[PDB]
Amino acid sequence: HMGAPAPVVVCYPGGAVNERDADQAMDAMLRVVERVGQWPEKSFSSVFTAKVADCGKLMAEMKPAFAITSLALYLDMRGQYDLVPVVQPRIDGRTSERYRVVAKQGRFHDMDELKGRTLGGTMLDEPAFLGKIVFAGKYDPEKDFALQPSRQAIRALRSLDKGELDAVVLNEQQFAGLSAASPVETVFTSAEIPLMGVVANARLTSAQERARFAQALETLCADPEGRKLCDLFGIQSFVAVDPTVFDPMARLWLARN
Ligand SMILES: [Cl-]
Repeated sequence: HMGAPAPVVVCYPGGAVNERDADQAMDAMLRVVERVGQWPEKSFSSVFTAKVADCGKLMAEMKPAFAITSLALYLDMRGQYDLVPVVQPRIDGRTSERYRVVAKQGRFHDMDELKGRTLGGTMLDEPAFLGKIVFAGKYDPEKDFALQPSRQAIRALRSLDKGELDAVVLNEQQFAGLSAASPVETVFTSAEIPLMGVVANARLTSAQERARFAQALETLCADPEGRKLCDLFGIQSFVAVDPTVFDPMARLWLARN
């Protein structure tokens, strides 16, 4: 890098935070990581994309030591870039989340009854996570359902209310915001799915370098500036982890019908 900041690739799948404020927040996060980890300022810089399709190019080009990706991107790229976890976020005491399929009250009693019906949600653009992980490989979403992707869970839930959609797959945060019309009910709750945090290329980092970054993130949410960043994303803390935390997901990821 010859004195330039080292790149940290951030593949932001999307979320409650708009792209521009999420990108700014990554820069702010790195400034806190540097302070709490006692790096000189501008040791790192964020290379940000909200496009899943560009994540791979950014990884190959920037050759980053550290990155932030979705679980699906990690599982797909882990072998090529010898990726290992650095930290997971803890949210509401848990390092995992559950997805809920909701539908108008009384219409459907199980997912099998939604076969051939139309599904909405914000995580439908990349349906291998929906099929292999959320549904534990019991359904092939593109074959068994009509996936109507949405960019905002509000849009999907409006369509459900109208009757333009039969059910909506919701994250924890989206399921919490439901209250804020037609009666609805949860038709399906996923198993616990681990949360992604930061990862590292183990061919480009030492174990001790990963540990320093991890420890910095473990203390980030206590910092005056870091606290506001963890609030923005609803994060309780970050926790350092070994690779086995995602081994159960790797088993689901390999399964095919
Ligand atoms: Cl996920």
